[PDB]
Amino acid sequence: ASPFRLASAGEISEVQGILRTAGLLGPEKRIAYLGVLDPARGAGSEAEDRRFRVFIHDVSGARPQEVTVSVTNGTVISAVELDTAATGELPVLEEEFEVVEQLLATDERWLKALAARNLDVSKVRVAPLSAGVFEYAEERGRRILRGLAFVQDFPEDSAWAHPVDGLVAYVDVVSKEVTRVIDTGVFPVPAEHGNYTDPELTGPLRTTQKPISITQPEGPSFTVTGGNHIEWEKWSLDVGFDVREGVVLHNIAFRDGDRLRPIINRASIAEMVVPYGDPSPIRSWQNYFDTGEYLVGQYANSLELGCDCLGDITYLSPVISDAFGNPREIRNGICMHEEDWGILAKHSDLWSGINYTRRNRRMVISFFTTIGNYDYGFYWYLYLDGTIEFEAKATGVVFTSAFPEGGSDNISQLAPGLGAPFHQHIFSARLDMAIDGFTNRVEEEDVVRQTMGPGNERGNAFSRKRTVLTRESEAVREADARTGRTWIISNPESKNRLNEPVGYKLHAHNQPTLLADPGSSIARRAAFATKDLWVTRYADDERYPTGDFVNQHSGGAGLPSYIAQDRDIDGQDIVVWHTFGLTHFPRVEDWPIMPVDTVGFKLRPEGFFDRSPVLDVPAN
Amino acid sequence: ASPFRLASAGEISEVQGILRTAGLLGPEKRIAYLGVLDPARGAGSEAEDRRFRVFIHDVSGARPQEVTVSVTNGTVISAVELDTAATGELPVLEEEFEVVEQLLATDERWLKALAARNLDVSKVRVAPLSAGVFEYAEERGRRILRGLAFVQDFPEDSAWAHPVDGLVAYVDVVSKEVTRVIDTGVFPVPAEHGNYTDPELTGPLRTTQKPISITQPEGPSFTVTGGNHIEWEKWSLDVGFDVREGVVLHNIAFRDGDRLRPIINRASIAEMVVPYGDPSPIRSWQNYFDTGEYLVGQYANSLELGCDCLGDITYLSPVISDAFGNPREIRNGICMHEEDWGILAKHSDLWSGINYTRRNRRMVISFFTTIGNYDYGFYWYLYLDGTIEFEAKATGVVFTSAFPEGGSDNISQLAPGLGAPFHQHIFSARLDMAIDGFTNRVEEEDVVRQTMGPGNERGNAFSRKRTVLTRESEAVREADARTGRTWIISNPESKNRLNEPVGYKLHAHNQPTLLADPGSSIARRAAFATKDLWVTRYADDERYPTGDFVNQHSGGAGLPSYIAQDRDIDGQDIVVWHTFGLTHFPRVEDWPIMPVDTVGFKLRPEGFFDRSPVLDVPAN
Ligand SMILES: [Cu+2]
Ligand SMILES: [Cu+2]
Ligand SMILES: [Cu+2]
Ligand SMILES: [Cu+2]
Ligand code: NA
Ligand code: NA
Repeated sequence: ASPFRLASAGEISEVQGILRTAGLLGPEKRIAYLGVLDPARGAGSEAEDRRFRVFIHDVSGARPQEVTVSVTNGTVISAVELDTAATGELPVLEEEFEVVEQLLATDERWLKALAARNLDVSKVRVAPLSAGVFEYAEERGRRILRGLAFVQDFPEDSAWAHPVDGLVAYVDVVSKEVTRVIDTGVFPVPAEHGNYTDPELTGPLRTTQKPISITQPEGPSFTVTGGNHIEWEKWSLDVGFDVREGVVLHNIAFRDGDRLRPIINRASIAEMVVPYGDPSPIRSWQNYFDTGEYLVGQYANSLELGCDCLGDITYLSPVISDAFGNPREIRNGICMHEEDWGILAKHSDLWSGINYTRRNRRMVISFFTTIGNYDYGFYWYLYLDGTIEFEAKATGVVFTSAFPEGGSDNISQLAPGLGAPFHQHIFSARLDMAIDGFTNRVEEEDVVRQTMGPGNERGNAFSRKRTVLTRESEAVREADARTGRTWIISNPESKNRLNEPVGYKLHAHNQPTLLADPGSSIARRAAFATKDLWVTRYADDERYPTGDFVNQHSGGAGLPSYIAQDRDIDGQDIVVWHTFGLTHFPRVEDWPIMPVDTVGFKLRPEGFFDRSPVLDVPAN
Repeated sequence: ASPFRLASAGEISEVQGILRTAGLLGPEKRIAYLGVLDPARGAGSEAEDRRFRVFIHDVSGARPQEVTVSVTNGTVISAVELDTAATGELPVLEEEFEVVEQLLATDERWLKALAARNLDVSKVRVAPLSAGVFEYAEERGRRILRGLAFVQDFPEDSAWAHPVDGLVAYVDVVSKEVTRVIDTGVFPVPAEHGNYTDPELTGPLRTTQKPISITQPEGPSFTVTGGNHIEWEKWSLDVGFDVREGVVLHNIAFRDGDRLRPIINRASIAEMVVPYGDPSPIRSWQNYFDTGEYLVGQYANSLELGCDCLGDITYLSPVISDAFGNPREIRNGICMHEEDWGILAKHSDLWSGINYTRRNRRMVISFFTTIGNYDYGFYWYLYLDGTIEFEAKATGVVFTSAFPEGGSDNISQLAPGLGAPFHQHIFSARLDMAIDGFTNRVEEEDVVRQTMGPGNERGNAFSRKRTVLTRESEAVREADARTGRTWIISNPESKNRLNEPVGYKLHAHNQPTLLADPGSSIARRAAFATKDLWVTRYADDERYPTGDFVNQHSGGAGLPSYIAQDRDIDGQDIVVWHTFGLTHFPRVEDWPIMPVDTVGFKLRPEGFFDRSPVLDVPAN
């Protein structure tokens, strides 16, 4: 009966039924997005209304619709026709991805280009990629994908080893027309295979790894109730899943004595962008918004036990809609387990004679998704001591190109003739804060050095300063690692026993933000990625840092539009949006399949508790 | 028969015997430091000479000696009298620490101060702390400790809860005289206890934690031979232990095909400093050099199974000298185990139909030490993919003071009346590099942004630049997180299959460096801590960034003196010294015993291998 429960197969089929009955889901209609809406603010003793938001595409070229349905009540709440040239195209449909290669296979310009390179069309795979917004006026209001070619020598060959550089095509996936084929000239197609399961390349597999067995003989220490409500070591939360954002955490709270104390109302990765830094016209348009354009939840992997998730694992199998409104289960799509995390606290005291050691643990909630060549793991961790952490794990096969004769300032060499364009992977975590409730504020805290002199005659003193971010115009912040800059979210009306506002401190990794020129298309479409931290006043329609419709959508929506409202954020219902990312200059070690690399952030309690919250953890 | 084997009990008793026979270890002599010297460069087919370095203190006040002994040959190689006012005092002796409280207990000034505060002398513990170098001319050439008082209410009470502020004393631990007692006025002694094993404070212990069992049914995948030579998953190394540095790694190499490829010749934490940022004269002198002054290896804990180290653990029990030259074992002082480290690499490929997942693992070598109220864990990790990482874990009980009425810019409040002075914990990792051998160089690599314009018309291009550090004068570097700055150690004479020099990239955490005024005593004594990275030309006598004798030693030695030589480091035998640390503004959650906090660094292969080195890792 929780309003935060996962969508059921039945709810999705019911949305389908309601849309059908309403005349909104005839044979030419396709569901491009469907997700449950969160309950509105307040929603106390008010009866539940489970509502779903739906983006409906039309394959005949009619205008799409945004629709809200009450599945509880069997009604359409609202339905509005979208002008996609203005507000953006709907997310890419899985069915549209296949279209590109099929259409290109009988296009005379494409065939001419392949023949110039002596490539069999039957062996040429096309990566169908999001198009963005550049100088092509005819694309405005049209659903376009751009295709890059890769040769697959046999069915089990890794095509990524064989990029076909100097060639790109653009395709209208509704009218099913090839709008453009650009051939800037032949490059050698790299010849070495990248088949990481071929014994020829791996050599004999190691026989040196002895097993590691992780078990829980009495089961896990967390409980799951209502399908997705987790209780573990004082923590309480609900594990949601949305087709766009993937795993979303709701109602993160900590039971301190008798009181369930809220910390974060909603945590998600609300966008992720992968901008490429190769100025070649073959790839200079390439920017994946995996969340906004592709929908990362849609491509979540089914995770195998003893392989993707090790230990005593509890799975959730979230349900999503297919293109026709039928429910589809992602079996074992979400892993939940606890794991040991080394020493929590330790002191061997001479004077008392007491030696004390306690172990730490963390609760892990994760999923993994595959977007073409890339595979991303999203991990949320809750620790015994009140720390909350996110970590992204980036792996997959690197996106390749030719390596130019005489080198490149924007591409690295992986193998003979094989290049990897430089790129970033940049995430936006949207943290709808609720530190002891909704009345919150943000301070930027920097270390403050002090000069030797009166009051500091030994020149040893150092301090810090906190600056309250009072209004949204003042709340777009950059990192400063050199000064130890962090941001504290506190509740000015909730004081700890020492009469200080309770708080949590966000610790960033201080990785580089978006590197593109500030006047580029990508700097405008991914404006959030240009700054490390933004704070907005909560609003129900401000969900993504890039707005609702990212595909082929220019700037005009998202975070820059939200903060222009210049709203009060000093002791109000606020949302923190943290940008963090990896800057990747691919190395030879990343080829032919890349070892995981990571990036993330954490929040640690900062005068939230009246003393350590783990004094009651038992020995051994 | 390895020259890198741990010191045996027999070797230490033999050093004692040789010193005795030579007339260097009579009844007034004490061993303040004893350690094996590493073999000299070359030392190929030359027969081994196990040599030990010894600092010998004299309790009658005669000059100390530095002595080198050949235990293989039964000889004294050299013995020189030290002028400690010039070159520094010897490390603090464990026996000298007790002296402070005992002497103060019958000192009239101390007793007057305690009586003014109504404190029973029998209940007053004195933290005996290193003295440093300040304005007290009479301390020059003398062994001084400074004592700060803490009340212990009963034998099992945590005295740290009850600091006696406004009082400090200075003691000559050789002549056994109290040189000074400073009383700046009474402060309330905080009254709440900090007894983290008292049921009154912990409340009922949790019954919610179910067991986690980590086992290896066939044993571990690493082998130990010659006492301390480790082979694990292509890695090869020797695990040393020194009383000053603690765990030291030697001959870190990776077996790539048929060739054992060196990476790091010697890795250690060569210093650690804990400077305090409270300008009160009671503490403005407080700076622990735990490595240099106290000797962290000496205080290494005995680590209990299932408690300090979980899983299938292999222990080393290193042997050190006591003050008289007798061997003393630290039982179970070093933990060695492998552990699972999540996903190593993963890709689910549409086109090939191949879904591939592999697990990562790391080899862990650790120890834990206790220095008064603080407890530090030192962890080295080796990963399957060639990554090397260090992590320090800081825990213990925070060093306390009174919390001033009306607050403080330099102290935080933990409990009623109880303060915690701001401080840092700053480490120096000395990495004697050997990337494919000893001919190495360092480049600083920054990300390079590019302007939209000709050659970059979409404004998407980004790049990077590398600057070779050619001479020591150019090799004192600061972090720049905003530009993604890293440092690459490469071998200009060893190229991978793509004709690029093999390398390893150091990734720092970019935490703040030493905050003290640059004209302070601590900025001079801990000059290394003011910059993130230094590169020197290898020399056998350049072991510590603070020199051989840190106790009560001014600037004049260490890294600033080493680089003045302005030696060639462009394709030479070089040493990287990385400064990294935590800046601590204690929070209420740190009280009464602090949850672990961490800091570290890692090095990842950068064109070292000809492709991923983990293609031969087996499934599941
Ligand atoms: Cu092939
Ligand atoms: Cu990448
Ligand atoms: Cu007490
Ligand atoms: Cu600290
Ligand atoms: Na909020
Ligand atoms: Na070296």
